Amino acid sequence: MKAVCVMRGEEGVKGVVHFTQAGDAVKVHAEFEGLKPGKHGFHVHEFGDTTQGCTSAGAHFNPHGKNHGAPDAAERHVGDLGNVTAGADGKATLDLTDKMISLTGEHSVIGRSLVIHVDPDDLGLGGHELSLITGNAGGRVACGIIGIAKSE
Amino acid sequence: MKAVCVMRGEEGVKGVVHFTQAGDAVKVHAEFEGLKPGKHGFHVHEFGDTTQGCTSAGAHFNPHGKNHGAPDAAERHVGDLGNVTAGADGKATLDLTDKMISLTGEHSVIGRSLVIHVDPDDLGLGGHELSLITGNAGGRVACGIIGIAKSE
Ligand SMILES: [Cu+2]
Ligand SMILES: [Cu+2]
Ligand SMILES: [Zn+2]
Ligand SMILES: [Zn+2]
Ligand SMILES: [Zn+2]
Ligand SMILES: [Zn+2]
Ligand SMILES: [Zn+2]
Repeated sequence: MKAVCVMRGEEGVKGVVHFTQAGDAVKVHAEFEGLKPGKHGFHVHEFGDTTQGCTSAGAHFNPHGKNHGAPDAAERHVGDLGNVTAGADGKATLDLTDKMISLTGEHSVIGRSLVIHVDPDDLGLGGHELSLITGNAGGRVACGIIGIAKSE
Repeated sequence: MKAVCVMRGEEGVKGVVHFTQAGDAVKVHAEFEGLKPGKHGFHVHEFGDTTQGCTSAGAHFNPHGKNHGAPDAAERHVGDLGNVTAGADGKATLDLTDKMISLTGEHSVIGRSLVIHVDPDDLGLGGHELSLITGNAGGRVACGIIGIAKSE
């Protein structure tokens, strides 16, 4: 099973993100250009709604109502995929394996949204009231809808 | 259960389409501007892939291997939602109930694409080589990925 998400928002920011269901895990391959050098929070938000740009994407996909956290943490949202690190040339690549999200079933992220943020995801540890909620990653630089892709 | 699809394409063409499911019946509500007057084929295509504009949307969503038909025909693709009619000023509106598509299960259209065509869907009767495949509706004026929406 395969998924793709093309991400857009602020001028110059471009992102493509491939997903591949591999048994009980999903492999994620994401690339970006046009980012500010440094770390950017990267999440699956709940809605595939772009009627209000990235704003209508809602909050972090959290079907279990748990606290925000790191991809590798005990407590986290299904949609918590950490930070994307933008290099000096404003470009980033991120590969990961996540057994939280799915391309099928109740954890499916099909038809939901990917959002990349202005600031870093403090991963629930920032000591800010937003930390266990959004990771305090600030505003939404680009977002996109997760659509079914050709499962070759 | 709700779903939304923001459609976009050639200069000027805008479109928003809301889905609401109750039981086996999906209400499809569409508002378009910027179209050429007359009928435009209107289908759910298989992929929510926008890596190559609307081209990567693939062909019509057809999980049961049927020929193309009108929405109310004996035989049709799941994704066959017929024609949208654009007025003399380019505006169009559609409100149709369909019991083939779904926002869930094997017929789920979540994360697939909505496409609108430059020419009319001949409903599989136009007697042309592409009639029973695509309804001979020609190129693609606009599309969007169908995303999960606030169900309220
Ligand atoms: Cu986020
Ligand atoms: Cu079509
Ligand atoms: Zn790549
Ligand atoms: Zn979170
Ligand atoms: Zn669960
Ligand atoms: Zn068809
Ligand atoms: Zn069926």
